[PDB]
Amino acid sequence: SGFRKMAFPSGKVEGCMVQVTCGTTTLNGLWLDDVVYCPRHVICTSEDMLNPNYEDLLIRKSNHNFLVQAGLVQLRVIGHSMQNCVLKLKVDTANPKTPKYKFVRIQPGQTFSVLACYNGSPSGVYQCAMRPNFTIKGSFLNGSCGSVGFNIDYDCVSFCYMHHMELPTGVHAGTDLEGNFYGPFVDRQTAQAAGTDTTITVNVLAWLYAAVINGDRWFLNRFTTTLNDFNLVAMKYNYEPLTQDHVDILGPLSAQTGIAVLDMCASLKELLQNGMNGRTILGSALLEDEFTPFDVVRQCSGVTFQ
Amino acid sequence: SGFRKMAFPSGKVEGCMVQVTCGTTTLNGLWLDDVVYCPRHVICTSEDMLNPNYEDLLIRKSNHNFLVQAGLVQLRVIGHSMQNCVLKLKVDTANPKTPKYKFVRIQPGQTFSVLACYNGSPSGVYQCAMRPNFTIKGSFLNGSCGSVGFNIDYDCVSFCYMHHMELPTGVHAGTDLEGNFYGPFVDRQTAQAAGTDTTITVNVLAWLYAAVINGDRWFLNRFTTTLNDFNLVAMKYNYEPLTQDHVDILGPLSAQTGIAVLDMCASLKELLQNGMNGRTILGSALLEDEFTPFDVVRQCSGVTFQ
Ligand SMILES: [Cl-]
Ligand SMILES: [Cl-]
Repeated sequence: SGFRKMAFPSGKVEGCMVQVTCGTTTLNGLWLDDVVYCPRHVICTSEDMLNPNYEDLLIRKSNHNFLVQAGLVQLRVIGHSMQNCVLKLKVDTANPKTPKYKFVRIQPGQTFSVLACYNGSPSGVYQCAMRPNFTIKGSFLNGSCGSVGFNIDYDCVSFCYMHHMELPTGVHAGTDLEGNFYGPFVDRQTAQAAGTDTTITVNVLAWLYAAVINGDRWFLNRFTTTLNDFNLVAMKYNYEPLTQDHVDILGPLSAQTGIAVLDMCASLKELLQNGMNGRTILGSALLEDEFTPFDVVRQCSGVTFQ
Repeated sequence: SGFRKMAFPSGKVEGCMVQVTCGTTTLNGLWLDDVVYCPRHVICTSEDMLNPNYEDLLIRKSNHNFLVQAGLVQLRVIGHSMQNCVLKLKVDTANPKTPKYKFVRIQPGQTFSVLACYNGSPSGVYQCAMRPNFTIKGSFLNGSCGSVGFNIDYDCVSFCYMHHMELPTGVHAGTDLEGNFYGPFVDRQTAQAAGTDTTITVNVLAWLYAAVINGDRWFLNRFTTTLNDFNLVAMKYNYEPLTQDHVDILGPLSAQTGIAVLDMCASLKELLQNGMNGRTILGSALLEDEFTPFDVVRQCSGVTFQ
């Protein structure tokens, strides 16, 4: 019993974290096989970040200007290139702790675990979601750039995020491991504003299912609804529209609990219209939207990883 | 910026997790040096749990009845003993991944990270607190027994919890690594009820400090209070009494932000008396009490671990 915001075990990623220093800037890199991935703004000074020309700044950089430290051992850089907003530093030694891994670009509403690091050393692990506005609400201080987000399927790490920037509003933006930003953000100190942070409706429903599985059921009502009618309420509260694809994904949880997806939509409707009247659901006083339907199934069944 | 419920990196503990099977019961054990620690109810059947006599049930067990599997390799058991509510299984091979470690018994209100495991394999990591009633609000399914809670200071893992039981109310109870239960609970399927779950006042204040550090400041008011007057409000809302020791622990956060501890107590008072009027603090609609003052300092400064 019990349902918790739970990250993947981080050991497999911990073994990939290194420190990258260029000039006077130090951040984290990701060492997989004989390549080290890091944000390209490692080459920038604080003054460069206002209007950097990365191609021009890179011309002044040679292999030996990139200092790569794996804990206590120095790695030899034999090649470097820029791919979108990341640098790939080729080193002469394959990481002996490289796990099976893939690079994946996730969609808004998908969740992942972040290993926060400073100077190439792990600091902590927590769970995040890619928001509909393509930000994440993380915990990142100066020097955390290069920290990565990941998912694990049994024995394989799917890397999906690398941290790059913090918006003036306190939220965070980054790239996939090919160096492409999520959303419209750029690696410059510029007037960059996030759009509407809508709520991930399908994740809230999955979390309501998780609550029923664990004894929290006061919110179940006698009503049902339709997609179109529920979506009229969703729009009013800045909830993502619910699609038939979302309903299908919720099918397994609907099957286990015996509560049709649309009946649970009607319970969500009343929670949005009437509030929670000071009550709680799985220890929260608001509706949680950073659990996917796959997250709920995993935690409610005890799935493990190699 | 940003403040998140963050666990310690789990890699060092992942390397200590093994599977222990006795008869038809399988749970997790902790392999440190040449000893494997696991709950003593591994020797019990579901029928034994009603009224077990552990000394009598253990007489029928020999070294070869305890099957210990480290991932894929079988470990040879050369000795076993019972210490309070844990078994110590002596194996013929020291765990080569043993970190520096200590066994610590924590106090109510202290936090720690849990590595949930099934069949000796890590499933996920999340943060917990020892409640004032000596339970924890975890996420544990059948087979998770033997999962451990821990803290890390730089290079040293302090093991503080091993999971044993789930109360009928859905909360959880366990032992330190010497086999002594936290609180009055016992490893029997018995009418066991948790006492009042009071709120850890000092942790709520630390979390209010964390919020101010990150821009959430709407709750700061023009009032102050005294310990005795605040504690009259704390008692009414089932908050732990605040002591001068707690005030001293908050000193560093009071120094950094410039908000005297008692001024922040007056803000907490108004939040308890008037509620939050539908607002949020660090993304929560209730007052979080599972961050210690040391947790806040750590996350707000970027402390790392070897
Ligand atoms: Cl999640
Ligand atoms: Cl914490």
